[PDB]
Amino acid sequence: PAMFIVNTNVPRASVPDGFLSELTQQLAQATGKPPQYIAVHVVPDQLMAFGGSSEPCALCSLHSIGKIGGAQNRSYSKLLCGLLAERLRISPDRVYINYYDMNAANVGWNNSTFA
Amino acid sequence: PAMFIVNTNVPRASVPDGFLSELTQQLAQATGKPPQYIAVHVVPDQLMAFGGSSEPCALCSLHSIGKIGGAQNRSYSKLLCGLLAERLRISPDRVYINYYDMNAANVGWNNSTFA
Amino acid sequence: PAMFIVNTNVPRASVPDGFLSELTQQLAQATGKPPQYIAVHVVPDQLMAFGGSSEPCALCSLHSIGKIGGAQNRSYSKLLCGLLAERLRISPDRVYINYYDMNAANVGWNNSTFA
Repeated sequence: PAMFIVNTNVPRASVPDGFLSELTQQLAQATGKPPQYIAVHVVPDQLMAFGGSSEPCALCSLHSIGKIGGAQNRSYSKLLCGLLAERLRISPDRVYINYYDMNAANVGWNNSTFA
Repeated sequence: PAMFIVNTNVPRASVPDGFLSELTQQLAQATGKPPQYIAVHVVPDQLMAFGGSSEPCALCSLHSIGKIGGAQNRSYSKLLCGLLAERLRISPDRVYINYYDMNAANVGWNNSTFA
Repeated sequence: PAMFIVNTNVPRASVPDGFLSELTQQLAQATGKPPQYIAVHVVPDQLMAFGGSSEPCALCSLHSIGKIGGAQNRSYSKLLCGLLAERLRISPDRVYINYYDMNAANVGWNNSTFA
């Protein structure tokens, strides 16, 4: 299981059709998890500043049970920044992505947890 | 102290009156913390996908100073999924809840922290 | 690098001009990090309750690579609560701020991570 959130000041109208599906597919592929387990959340029109500037930016999070590590996080960032640059026109240097390796016992789903 | 956030694609109009109060009471009861210390945040109308589908779903978080564990998280999930299913018509298998056991020194409140 | 989020039920119109810039500067100063590395996100008009009440409140997070600790978090809360009280008219005792000391390998930026 893995969840990805994108918080951005880019307007809703600038989020292309298929964006959530593309994120789901690329992340399923990158983490090696079936897409059924990937959840995505996009939050446009946000009041944000990066480095004191209000030009396009994004603050993201990827919580995943496993598949988190030095090298994996580097490829995730390359993939994720490429997508935000191409799709939302956000410069890679105006993006932060926080990675969290979740313990299965700390992720609830379907009336229980993954423990 | 504990805080609970629900991010959902369910429309605002579908959130019943008293929903936040019910969450506050059930969580105070479940964690065994006075309700004065429970904070709740509900965020409807979100652009989300779960397993690649945009049917009703929810991504939630419960940050709590203590009261986090294998068995406790399982009961929290049963309680929380039951509420989302009954109140927001969200299927329990389309819900993720991330649990965080916060250190008191890492939770600020009233100009200081709980350390 | 550090990121700060404020989630509040205070209306958008009550957020003064320059609020995001002030937060950026105060946080750069407080953490001793150049402002270029500080990201800020303010989310008004939220459906929230604190202690069961819907009076003005805020649930915040400060994720920082380092500069997180018992004493530092205490000054951060004093600074942050002072700002929310003065700027948004939020009582310090109706504010929670969760502090996260992020590992550099778990923060992506500009196609890679800070590792």
